[PDB]
Amino acid sequence: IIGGTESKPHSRPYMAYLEIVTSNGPSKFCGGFLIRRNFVLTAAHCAGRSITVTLGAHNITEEEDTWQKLEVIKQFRHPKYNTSTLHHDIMLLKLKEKASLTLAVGTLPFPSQKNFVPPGRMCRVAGWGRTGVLKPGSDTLQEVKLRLMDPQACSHFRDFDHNLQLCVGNPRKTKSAFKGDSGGPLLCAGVAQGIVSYGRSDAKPPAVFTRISHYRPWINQILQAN
Ligand SMILES: CC(C)c1c([C@@H](C2=C(O)[C@@H](C(C)C)NC2=O)c2ccccc2)[nH]c2ccc(F)cc12
Ligand SMILES: [Zn+2]
Repeated sequence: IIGGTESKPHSRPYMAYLEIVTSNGPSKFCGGFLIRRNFVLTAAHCAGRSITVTLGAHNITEEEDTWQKLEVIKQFRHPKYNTSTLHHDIMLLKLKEKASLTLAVGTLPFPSQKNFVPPGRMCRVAGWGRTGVLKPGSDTLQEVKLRLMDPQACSHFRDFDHNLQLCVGNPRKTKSAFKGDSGGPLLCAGVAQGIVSYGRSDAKPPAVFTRISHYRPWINQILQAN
């Protein structure tokens, strides 16, 4: 998160910190959010050979009783995810066991309605990602308020599409999500409407988020079958 504030500790109890293992490199990191006691939603590009989820964290360098380090048994990447266009950048992780409900750990379930969210309003995103182009990931959970933009604002991303994705962040400000924040939720009036996907390498906003409403049928299909 660039240009944000430190979250009040444990104030976003659905937030998940992902450590991703691959065969031929060191650990990589993403965000995510708990939508059922045994399911975390995140980005498809955060997939790997294996993943560990930490719930209940604020400062990710300091072990505490709120932590739950949970095993992932299976990864469900969207079947149409495309590594060139980055369309359909969404994935569900099934946990080996159901998480414990505490003050610091709880689900963010979707409401019944899945209305298409138009441009104009302010939304909030949180993560442990880089705080600048040349700065490491944050030790503490950070968050920032961003403007939902008209789709033409993201035209320079040649594979952006308005039906699939949200365009997020006023170009006149530095405020943005960045590397390490991918997979985290964008909340508009307390309701998850987007998932951090990608942006420019120089972190100039706006950035591109997966539009959750488009994928509600697919999410439901996976949850009901597993
Ligand atoms: C384009 C790039 C600057 C970028 C990324 C990267 C990236 C991650 O997400 C992590 C992952 C693989 C552990 N390491 C990376 O290099 C990316 C995105 C999509 C596909 C592959 C890689 N994420 C962003 C999030 C917000 C943003 F504004 C920009 C970016
Ligand atoms: Zn604590």
